[PDB]
Amino acid sequence: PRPVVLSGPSGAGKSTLLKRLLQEHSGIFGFSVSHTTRNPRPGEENGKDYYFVTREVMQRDIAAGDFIEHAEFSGNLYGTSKVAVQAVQAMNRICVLDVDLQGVRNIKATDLRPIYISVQPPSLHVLEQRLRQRNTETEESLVKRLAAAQADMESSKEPGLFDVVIINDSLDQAYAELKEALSEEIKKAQR
Ligand SMILES: Nc1nc2c(ncn2[C@@H]2O[C@H](COP(=O)(O)OP(=O)(O)O)[C@@H](O)[C@H]2O)c(=O)[nH]1
Ligand SMILES: Nc1ncnc2c1ncn2[C@@H]1O[C@H](COP(=O)(O)OP(=O)(O)O)[C@@H](O)[C@H]1O
Repeated sequence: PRPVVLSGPSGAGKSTLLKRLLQEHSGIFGFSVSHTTRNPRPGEENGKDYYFVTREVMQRDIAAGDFIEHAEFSGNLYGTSKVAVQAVQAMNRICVLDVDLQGVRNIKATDLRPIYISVQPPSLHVLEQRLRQRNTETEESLVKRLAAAQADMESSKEPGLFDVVIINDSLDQAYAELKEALSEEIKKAQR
């Protein structure tokens, strides 16, 4: 099977859909634990949700070639390390990655050759509402999210960028569509 890249706007439901997929199919899928320089949100665990490091550690890691890709997003650094992807492969699991649009384009030139899935909100208004209920960003950081989010929604319609686009209105339906898009991936892994 192939690795899986989830991309979409901030708050459209990338994390929520992925977290469920990793519970139902914990034997099939493995999460790529990115590095980030942003502060952990309550409930996030180092080594599970992210590798939480300072900017000095992240830059020294970049200088050492640790990362398949890395991008700056809303004043913080994020990156997919080779070590993170190899950890999933050494477990005999399909690697699932959660990256922004920059990561998608970055990954499009690596040897990962993954499936690309875009998770989109029903409207940009609903996306702002979902981010407000989250309340993990300041209004200065919140405003920057919507600027980057509109670029994601526009690039979702690019002819050869994403393999599957999923509108997250109902989690039951969106996860049902996520499983349907990964049926071939699951079938190959299980054989
Ligand atoms: N390129 C890249 N992007 C990432 C990585 N990890 C996270 N991102 C993206 O950076 C953005 C910041 O996400 P986050 O801080 O968790 O806020 P949230 O997506 O709104 O929950 C998200 O849209 C992720 O898709 C990474 O390792 N590489
Ligand atoms: N289907 C949905 N309907 C309503 N709200 C949602 C839905 N999916 C996610 N949300 C809300 O939006 C936010 C989603 O954040 P997250 O799952 O981290 O998405 P992303 O990883 O794309 O930022 C959460 O605060 C959640 O409460």
